[PDB]
Amino acid sequence: SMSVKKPKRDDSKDLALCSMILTEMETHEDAWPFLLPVNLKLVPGYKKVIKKPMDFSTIREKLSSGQYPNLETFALDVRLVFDNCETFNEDDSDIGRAGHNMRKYFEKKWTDTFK
Repeated sequence: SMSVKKPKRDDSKDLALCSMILTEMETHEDAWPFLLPVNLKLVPGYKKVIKKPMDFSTIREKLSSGQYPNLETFALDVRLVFDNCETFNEDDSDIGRAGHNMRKYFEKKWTDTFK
């Protein structure tokens, strides 16, 4: 509350560390469904169904330009990429399985880097 604060967690390295995690997600062999925005002209249904599209290149541009106020807003966009994938793709599909694999990969890196 006013003039009453928990001890200051060092967040000075968060930008660099999120960039590194994102690099590792970008270079994973199963990243290919997630590297670029889904083409809304060529994928029937996507625009109407997926209210907030998100992809690794869009996260990279937001990160690089100071559009994430903190490390949690960054994690919410990464998780959005996978929630969107689950919304549109059957579990038993190459893209469906890619999504599950990448979310697992992300969550471990996230825990190991920050928890």
